[PDB]
Amino acid sequence: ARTVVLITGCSSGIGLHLAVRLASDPSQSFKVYATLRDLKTQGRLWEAARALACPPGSLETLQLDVRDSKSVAAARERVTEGRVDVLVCNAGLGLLGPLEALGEDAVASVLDVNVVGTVRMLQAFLPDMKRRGSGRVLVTGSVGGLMGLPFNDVYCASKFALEGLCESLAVLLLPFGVHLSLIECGPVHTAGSPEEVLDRTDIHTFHRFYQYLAHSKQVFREAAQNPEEVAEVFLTALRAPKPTLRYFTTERFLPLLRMRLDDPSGSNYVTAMHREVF
Amino acid sequence: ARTVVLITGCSSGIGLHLAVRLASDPSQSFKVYATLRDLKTQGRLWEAARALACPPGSLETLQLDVRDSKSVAAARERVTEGRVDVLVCNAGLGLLGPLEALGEDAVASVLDVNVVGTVRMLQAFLPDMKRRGSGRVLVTGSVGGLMGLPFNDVYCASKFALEGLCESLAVLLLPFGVHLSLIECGPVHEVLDRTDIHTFHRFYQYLAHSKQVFREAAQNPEEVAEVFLTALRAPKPTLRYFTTERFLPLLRMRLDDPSGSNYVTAMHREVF
Ligand SMILES: NC(=O)c1ccc[n+]([C@@H]2O[C@H](COP(=O)([O-])OP(=O)(O)OC[C@H]3O[C@@H](n4cnc5c(N)ncnc54)[C@H](OP(=O)(O)O)[C@@H]3O)[C@@H](O)[C@H]2O)c1
Ligand SMILES: NC(=O)c1ccc[n+]([C@@H]2O[C@H](COP(=O)([O-])OP(=O)(O)OC[C@H]3O[C@@H](n4cnc5c(N)ncnc54)[C@H](OP(=O)(O)O)[C@@H]3O)[C@@H](O)[C@H]2O)c1
Ligand SMILES: C[C@]12CC[C@H](O)C[C@@H]1CC[C@@H]1[C@@H]2CC[C@]2(C)[C@@H](O)CC[C@@H]12
Ligand SMILES: C[C@]12CC[C@H](O)C[C@@H]1CC[C@@H]1[C@@H]2CC[C@]2(C)[C@@H](O)CC[C@@H]12
Repeated sequence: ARTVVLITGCSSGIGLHLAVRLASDPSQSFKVYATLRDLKTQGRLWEAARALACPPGSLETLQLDVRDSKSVAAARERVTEGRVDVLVCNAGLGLLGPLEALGEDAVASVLDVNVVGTVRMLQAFLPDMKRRGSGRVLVTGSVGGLMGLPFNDVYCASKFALEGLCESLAVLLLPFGVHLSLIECGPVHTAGSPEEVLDRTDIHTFHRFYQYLAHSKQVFREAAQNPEEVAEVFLTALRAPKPTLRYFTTERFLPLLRMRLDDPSGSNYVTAMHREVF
Repeated sequence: ARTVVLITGCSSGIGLHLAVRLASDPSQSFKVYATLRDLKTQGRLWEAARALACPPGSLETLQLDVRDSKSVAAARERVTEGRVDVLVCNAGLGLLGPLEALGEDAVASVLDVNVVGTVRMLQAFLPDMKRRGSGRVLVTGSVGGLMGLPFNDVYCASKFALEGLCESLAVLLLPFGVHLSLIECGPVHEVLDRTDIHTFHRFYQYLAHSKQVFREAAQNPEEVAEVFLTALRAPKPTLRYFTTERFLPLLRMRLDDPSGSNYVTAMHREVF
């Protein structure tokens, strides 16, 4: 008799603020299963939720580790109500560095948590939404999944890959009744070391990582959003009668980006994004 | 003297054909190390390079598992000249089916061959190119890395993944004189027991659509190779080459709607 929601990576940041945002809706429509890597880290979730007056039964925490099929099947099992209406695939990592200085196991993890991670869930959860003929899936995007970023090559790869996977299903889902959707965030707040690092790369590349580092601090300062501003927008896409494939949490990158799309050779983008950075 | 090319997945298709367009151009300027997962698979390379009067030492073969970096290191040790000039990352895999029908070692395996493999090669060969301040890297792309495709959810995942990997590198290398490019190709010439029955229906509906698509639009590897050569003789190269014009209306449409839902509505009808 409620909207049943299930969110990955709810110990901090966007998962968190979406979990509490939704459990405390004054509609009291949402039954929210907030899942977490490691439940030992569930304190902040529940300090926030208490704080927010979430009526009880309105929020539950479950364990779930995206790297693991079992955990995913095991949280599936603990849904009580027997259905999901919203499923939000939110857990994710970054990776930052000169490609060359990047460890092949860090590259593996980023890929598992961010792409394959989102595969397992949709594997475990889409069947039944397809069956019912109902469901909204909401998918934490990144401006890094819309245009390439120097020193985030592997991170960008995992972002573009989910835009990839999601667009592909959204094509297919459209007459099933399932409505998959990407929420696209620039920097959000409540956000290795150089020793090692000159060692694994050349001095011009190292100099430019520094420029890179200095310019993305300025961008954080200027342009990071509260997680609350951001979870507001996941609400909207789930309120929507006809959901679109993408929501933007901001228009700020909306020009460096039409620049990408007004030129498919990509030479305008690569000049413009390089000036803007370096 | 000669431009040293090193090609991945030379046992057939694109790689095979480019290896032998290069070793055998009337210029005589290319020297081509054509790498293959295993050599047991080479007779056709060699037959094809024989079909073509490739001069000796215009073409050595190597083995290169792109999933294994030691073998990336092994094939690197074997450029005699001590420099690669052109690098082609071509070795690729498909994976078609209903997303839930998919094996976890297959998903993993498509991403480790297509994305991680390409990463291991750039990590092995771009250092030396940056230090010199020159080099071309050409990456074989797809139109499935440009837009999303029913029942190739996971395959487009890894092609989109090399787009953003190669775009990010592109921004860094601009001022090194090191030039990376993507040749975006359209087509080039159990299940039930995993998946429901209206999914399993229209994964026919979908294959009927590609069949008549390949037939109106397929391109041979010799036509593709010519984009590869067009891109590597360019003075001032772009990040993307399009082996064809068929798909750029769907793509301007995908572009013209950031929002996403036109493209999805175009593409759904198109195929269903
Ligand atoms: N932070 C920003 O500046 C920003 C900007 C744009 C977009 N975003 C996007 O939002 C998402 C999350 O970023 P956020 O920090 O704002 O929120 P978030 O909810 O904290 O998401 C990151 C989360 O991933 C989870 N996670 C890590 N490994 C996991 C695993 N193996 N299995 C399951 N979950 C795992 C972590 O907590 P658990 O213990 O819960 O699992 C963590 O909460 C990403 O997909 C990202 O694209 C963030
Ligand atoms: N076929 C089409 O219709 C088409 C259309 C558009 C774009 N393309 C693109 O072109 C590329 C190749 O397709 P193709 O069949 O036309 O040419 P291709 O040169 O045959 O590339 C596929 C190759 O990948 C190699 N490979 C597989 N696993 C590998 C591994 N572990 N390590 C190294 N290499 C491995 C295979 O031979 P090895 O033994 O040599 O390694 C095989 O030759 C892809 O990246 C794809 O996007 C093809
Ligand atoms: C990487 C960040 C932050 C984390 C979030 O995942 C994505 C955004 C994308 C926009 C980035 C910003 C960092 C700095 C960049 C590169 C600016 O120079 C222009 C675009 C900015
Ligand atoms: C997967 C393929 C083939 C291998 C090549 O490397 C990439 C292309 C992309 C174009 C595909 C084609 C298969 C059929 C598709 C999916 C049709 O639905 C419309 C466009 C076609």
